[PDB]
Amino acid sequence: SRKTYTLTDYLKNTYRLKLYSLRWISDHEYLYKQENNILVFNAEYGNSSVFLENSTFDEFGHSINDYSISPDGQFILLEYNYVKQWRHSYTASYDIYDLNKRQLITEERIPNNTQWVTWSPVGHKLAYVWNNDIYVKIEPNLPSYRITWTGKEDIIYNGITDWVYEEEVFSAYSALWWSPNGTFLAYAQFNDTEVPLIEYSFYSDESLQYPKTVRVPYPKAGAVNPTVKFFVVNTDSLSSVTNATSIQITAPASMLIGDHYLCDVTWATQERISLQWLRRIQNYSVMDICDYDESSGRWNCLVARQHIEMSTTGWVGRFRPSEPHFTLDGNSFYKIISNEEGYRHICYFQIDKKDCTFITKGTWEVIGIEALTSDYLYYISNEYKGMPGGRNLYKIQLSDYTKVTCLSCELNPERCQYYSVSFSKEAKYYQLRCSGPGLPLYTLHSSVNDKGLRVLEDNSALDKMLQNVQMPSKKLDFIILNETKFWYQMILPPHFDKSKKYPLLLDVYAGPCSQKADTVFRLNWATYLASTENIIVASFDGRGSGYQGDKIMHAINRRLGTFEVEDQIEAARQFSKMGFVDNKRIAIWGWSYGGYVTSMVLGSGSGVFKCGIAVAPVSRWEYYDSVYTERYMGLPTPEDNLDHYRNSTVMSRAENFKQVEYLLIHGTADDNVHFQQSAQISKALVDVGVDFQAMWYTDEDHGIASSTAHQHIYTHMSHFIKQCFS
Amino acid sequence: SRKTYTLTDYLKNTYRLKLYSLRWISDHEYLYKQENNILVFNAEYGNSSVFLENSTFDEFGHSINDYSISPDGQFILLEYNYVKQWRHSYTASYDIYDLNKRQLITEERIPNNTQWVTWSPVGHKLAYVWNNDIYVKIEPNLPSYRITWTGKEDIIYNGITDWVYEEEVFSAYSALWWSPNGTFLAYAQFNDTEVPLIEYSFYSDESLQYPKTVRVPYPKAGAVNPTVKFFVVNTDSLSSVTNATSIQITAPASMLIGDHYLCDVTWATQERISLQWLRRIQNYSVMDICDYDESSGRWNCLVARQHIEMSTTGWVGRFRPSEPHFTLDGNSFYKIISNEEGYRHICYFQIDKKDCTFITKGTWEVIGIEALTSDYLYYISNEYKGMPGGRNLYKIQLSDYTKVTCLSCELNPERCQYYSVSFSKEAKYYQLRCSGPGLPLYTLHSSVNDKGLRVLEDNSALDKMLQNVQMPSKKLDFIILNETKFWYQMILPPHFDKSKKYPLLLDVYAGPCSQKADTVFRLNWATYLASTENIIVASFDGRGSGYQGDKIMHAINRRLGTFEVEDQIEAARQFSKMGFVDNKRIAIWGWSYGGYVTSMVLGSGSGVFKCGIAVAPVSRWEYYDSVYTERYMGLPTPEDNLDHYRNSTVMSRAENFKQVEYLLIHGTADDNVHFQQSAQISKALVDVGVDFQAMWYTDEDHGIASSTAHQHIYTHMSHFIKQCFS
Ligand SMILES: CS(=O)(=O)c1cccc(-c2cc(N3C[C@H](c4cc(F)c(F)cc4F)[C@@H](N)C3)ncn2)c1
Repeated sequence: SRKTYTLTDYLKNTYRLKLYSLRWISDHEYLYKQENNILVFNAEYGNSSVFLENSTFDEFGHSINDYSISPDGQFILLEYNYVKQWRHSYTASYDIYDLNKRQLITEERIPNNTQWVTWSPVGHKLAYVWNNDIYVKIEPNLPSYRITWTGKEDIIYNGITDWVYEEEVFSAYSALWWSPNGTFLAYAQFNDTEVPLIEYSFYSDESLQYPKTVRVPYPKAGAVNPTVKFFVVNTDSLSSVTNATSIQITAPASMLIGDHYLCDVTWATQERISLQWLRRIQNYSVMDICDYDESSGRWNCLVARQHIEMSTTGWVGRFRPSEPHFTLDGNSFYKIISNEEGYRHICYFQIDKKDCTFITKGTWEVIGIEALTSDYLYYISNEYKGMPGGRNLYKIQLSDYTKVTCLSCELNPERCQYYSVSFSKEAKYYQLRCSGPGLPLYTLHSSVNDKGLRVLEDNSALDKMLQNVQMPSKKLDFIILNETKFWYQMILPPHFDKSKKYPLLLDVYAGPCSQKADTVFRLNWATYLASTENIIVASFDGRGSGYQGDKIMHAINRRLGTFEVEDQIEAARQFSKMGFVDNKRIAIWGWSYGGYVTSMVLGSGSGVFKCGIAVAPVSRWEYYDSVYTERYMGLPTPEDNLDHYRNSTVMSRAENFKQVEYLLIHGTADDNVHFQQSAQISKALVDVGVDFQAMWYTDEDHGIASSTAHQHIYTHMSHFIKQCFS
Repeated sequence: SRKTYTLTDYLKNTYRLKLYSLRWISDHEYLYKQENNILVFNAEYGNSSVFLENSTFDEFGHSINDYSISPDGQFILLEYNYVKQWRHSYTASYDIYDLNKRQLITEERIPNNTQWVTWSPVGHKLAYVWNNDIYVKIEPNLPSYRITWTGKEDIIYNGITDWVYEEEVFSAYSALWWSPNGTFLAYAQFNDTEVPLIEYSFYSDESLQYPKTVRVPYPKAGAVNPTVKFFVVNTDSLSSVTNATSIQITAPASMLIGDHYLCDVTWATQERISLQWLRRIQNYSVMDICDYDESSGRWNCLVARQHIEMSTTGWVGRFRPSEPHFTLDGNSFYKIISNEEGYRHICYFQIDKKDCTFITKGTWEVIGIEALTSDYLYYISNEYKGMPGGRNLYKIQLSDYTKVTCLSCELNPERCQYYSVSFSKEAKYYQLRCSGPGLPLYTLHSSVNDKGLRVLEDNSALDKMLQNVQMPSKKLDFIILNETKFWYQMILPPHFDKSKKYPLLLDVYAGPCSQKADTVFRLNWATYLASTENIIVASFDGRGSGYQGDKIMHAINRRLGTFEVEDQIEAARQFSKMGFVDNKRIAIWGWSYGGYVTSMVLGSGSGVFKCGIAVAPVSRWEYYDSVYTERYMGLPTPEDNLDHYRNSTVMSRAENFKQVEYLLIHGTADDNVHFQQSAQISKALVDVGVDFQAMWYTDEDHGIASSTAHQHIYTHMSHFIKQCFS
């Protein structure tokens, strides 16, 4: 029969997945951008209109990579001159377009090299960060109001996060939060003054005669962390002659006693904001609820209104404490916390009451709270069919927790077992996004009766195309390690024959709270390996995995590099015993945390694996950042966990690599997992006389995602795997 | 028959070459160190005595890596705490041992971290450099005299060379020169104030949490060069309260007009010193002869006594203008210069006469002047048998240039065709060092009649050992490219059969004035490749090669990366046509300049080569240092030679690498050929979609010579070559 899914198909993206990215602008309408122009859709009937023609900016004179329409509908923020920084951060130039007078605003424009910009929640106010300082614009064409003056490159950050906060706690560059109606603008300030710098070379274009040395404040495990402060400013009480006044919100006392972090800020009402703080020993977190004092101007956070969230088995939250969802009056809220049984479920709080009431329970977990009406609470969980790798939308009646309704489970159980959702402003309508096991399916629904309004995108075009190619299949199942079940998935070659013995590749990540076994549909390298090369690509979620309760997730607490790598070995051991696996050809590969695990496995001396590839792996935890490492490892001091820090390195296992074929890959400009980590691995291997393969990627970071580097690394890795298996 | 010469033999040095390193202390005696103690030998009779027992320093409390006996015989300088810097530079601790009172001097000792130390030519005076300043010690136990105060790390160097002067012009760290009887101490001062810095990471031991950034003043092609000044101080006119007075010798005017270098300093007499200066455009050099003015204290360099040495076909000298050899009265001198025919021969000068008289001539070259008596001039050349890859000692009668006698040619023409020599103080005796084609042979001779006194070392032990192993053979011959003959050598596998077709590896260097085809005996990687793997390892000396006249050497003037790489291709092309070469398996490899050539060849699109290895290659000349690059390339400016600078890069040929298997290797701590050079090569290959192999060596420099890295790189390269050939 026809052709298979080739490497070129993957690298050249011959089989494209269609999406349906919409942006709700009201409770009844959403904007649906296209290649050319933006349309506005009526959710109820489905009729649309052109919001603005593609031609509108034919002669803008700049390539626009992104737009942003004020909640007003009145203005359009045009982003261009994009220059990526870290995972989320970047700088760009901005122009505002008046949709009213259809004129491009040319006076008092936003400066170039702006670090961040955001419209207020309602009007058309603007808040942006430039040169590490915050600026507010009440009107697009009016002069800016400077809010901060302490901004200082690599030292003081106002309104934006520093390297570690961007990557580890906020997953964003932005560090500013508008109040609901736009009156107040809250923000955090980070001080990196004494944070050590990581320095590495950047070669740039061939014409650069001397390499440049990049240096960024980066706190490695146990090093000096950046400090943080929080402020709130009334954007309605600013002159044009008076330097704005930011009111600081400090403490709590339980946090100030030592190193700590700001891990969450969520507005409750127009005059109430909630803040969550975490101790450097991410065992203990505290939430403060603060109110604006009218005839005083300051903010007060009544103790008694603060809630403590701690863990005795591990750290707090999956990656960081969950965000609260306040009721209309801000007098109560719902937030996901760990059960007394170790499972994450929704707990209901009264802002001034210590104990909360769990509204959901069971041996499954709530992934997230998606919407909250006065009537219901909508959330996504993996309860359905008891499979932790599945996701479905559910709604629970606030009047009776007994009444929970699954809104996605039965829509199409064969094709859809993994959903994400997007609600309109007042949750009157919602879009469901099915991403597997079948082809992605996007639909619209109305909340009143949960009626399906219509299909938005069903990827029928991709479907027709794929029936002419021998596609691999996916098996999602579990095995049983002493009492507990652990899930795994296998990308099976077309025409799988359980009678035959196939070579197997263990695709691994295995970081804390990770999940590599799910019902998501994917077209990746594994697809090619199975379809064209007839290689089985498996993934296993062992100890340390997430979404299955803390007994499993917290198993590797203070013990990274132990049970999670061991279970990976044990899984392969069980796979090679299912009958369709050639135990003479079992390989393993991983990126990031998976690179670390891959390396630890290859250096375990288990003998189970013939070869393996590690891409940008961590080699010893003292080299990785403080916020992430310490969360699971504690401090690298003899009084705390130094011994295990020293026992879990890859280099200490160098000798065992004599029994395997290892390929080490790393980008030279990796600001996240520093090239240093692989430099130390290679050195320990050389010092022990172990031969291996290596490949550096000049000027590529942790993603090694530039077009050319991407195709090149996957091509290099394909040759390596085939050589090992053929 | 028995075994072959294996990789392990090479890496573990199972077959050791014996040497006979002696150190003349007089015109009749020499010191011959041993593993344990130092002996003193009488050259005439051969009888010896113990100069000092090994036990002498049993409880010194430090490992002594080197000794240095004052020309006095009175003191012994003990060097320990050695810490290597660049190719020649390093720091160490020193202790002086009084051989008279057999006591270790403990007062006013030389400081630790001393950069350089040297005894005066006769007495026991000491001159050392510490913290970039010069210090003189008239007596080992007496306080030091500070000579300079401008010393400043990475900025001002007194008595020592900066990075580029150490590597490119003086081939030494030392930048100070004692006068004949020790009265005067001359020295150079280097200013790196505005020299750009090369910065790169050094990872150090696993325990280093943050990598360190190394920065060294390094002028890349066309950048700002360091400036130099010269001084002479009378070490007999120093108090202990008065700051010493250094008399500066400036100019010449023809040099001061622009950028220039100090390329040689040679004392003529007790009160006369010669200096050679070179313009940044190393086309023109000027020699100054300066005399000490008694009743004035300063030094005067009479114009009329200065000699200009320039070249119209290329640069001056092989690497730098040759050194002069003055007659007893310092009124005349002999120095090697290029012929009117382009061949380097000895020219005789009268210090105050413009034109010199050539005392030797012919289509061969004088390699170096080894000794000068009032009677004869001893020199080494490649005249014998007309083979430029051979070396022999000759003596020419100063009274009649017609009388030239070869002193080594016939000693043992079968085993010895490559000699080096070592004369006693007054050239009364000399040791000959035969290094090929047979096993190294060391002998002693007396100059009066050139009588052979006795054999010092004949490597008979190694000889007995090697007759039990299938050793490869070496073929030295030449081919003819349009009128001119170009030499090559081939390491042939044991039992070579011209009827069989062997795979061939082109071992290449090819830099300007290089020679890879000679009669030297070697036990290296090539030995293993031929003996055990039956691979022919050839080397070719094409355009640009040295020791054959300027028509050949200067052929690549201002044109690096052209004829020298082309001829390498042409050679392989002719080798694959000799009948015993499998043209389907021809590879090429090189280090340093040879890495550059290897890369240029592999990217030439010739198709002649299947695979190739480049170790620490230069990729584009603007990345290499000024002194070396500019000597052959001129300046990288549109007014000079920028176009060719841009036309001779490796990356510009990236596309052509699709036809070959390439292995790129480079040490991350390469202070000479910066990792940057390979980083840019890999990047251009990735951008073009070319797959290749790579290997970085963490913390290794240009030599990748640490024990573990050395074994590892040659092991990695052996696998690569075998895979390409098998
Ligand atoms: C006889 S002498 O007159 O004492 C005298 C003096 C002063 C220098 C010399 C000399 C210098 C030399 N080199 C080669 C070298 C080099 C070239 C490359 F292309 C590289 F990629 C890396 C390199 F290290 C460069 N760094 C200097 N090779 C031989 N002889 C010889």
